[PDB]
Amino acid sequence: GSTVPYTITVNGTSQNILSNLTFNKNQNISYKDLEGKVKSVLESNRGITDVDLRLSKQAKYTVNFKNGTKKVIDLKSGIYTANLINSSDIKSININID
Repeated sequence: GSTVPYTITVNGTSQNILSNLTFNKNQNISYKDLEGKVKSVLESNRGITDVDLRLSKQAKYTVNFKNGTKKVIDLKSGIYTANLINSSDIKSININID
């Protein structure tokens, strides 16, 4: 549907990941949904597993919206905001591990 650019930065690596996540256009998704997509590329691109996220000092991602607002999420947390956000409002995502 739509392509959302993202980066993955890890304190244990000089070279950062720069790629695109695919979403269905104009679809409402939860932060739990977004977590699944973020965790998948973390494991595929950097070999960072759920175990590694738990063992990290800090694991988070920032969703930047087209209107200039943003939301920072702690990847270790199991508490999510009913947050239903629309896929088409996402501008970019920055993922950061320790």
